Amino acid sequence: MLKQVEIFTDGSCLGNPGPGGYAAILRYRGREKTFSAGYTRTTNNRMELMAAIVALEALKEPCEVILSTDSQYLRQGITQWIHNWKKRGWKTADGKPVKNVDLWQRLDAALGQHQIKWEWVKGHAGHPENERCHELARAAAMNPTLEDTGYQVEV
Repeated sequence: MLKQVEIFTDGSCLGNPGPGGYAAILRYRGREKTFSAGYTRTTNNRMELMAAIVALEALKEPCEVILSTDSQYLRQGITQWIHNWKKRGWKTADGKPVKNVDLWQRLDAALGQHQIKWEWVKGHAGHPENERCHELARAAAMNPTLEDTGYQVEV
């Protein structure tokens, strides 16, 4: 087996908000798990978070992970914001809860155990697994079955 855990993720959503979906591929314990699900009313940004959350939550002990995705919102948060958000108690500078706090906190909890190497691939230069996630997420968006309970509307 692979000696690092590999995760690939994608989120898709045409509307803002609209029907959306996520997909993730996880190589863990010598197996390849694939997760995908669609939501009636959500955003692309929230689907990018969900995909990473669901894959990372499947890990049951601390792991060494390489997570690969073209997800720009996820990338922006991890590389530019999450440190500062935690410092500020998950508030904006104007004292309100940060946008998508529900999912950022859930993701933060899911990342806590793991040593993650992030691979920020470009949308047109993904690996086959990135392409597969994208196709899965788009199909999930076209067939939504779940409610994005935590979505709220400002923009």
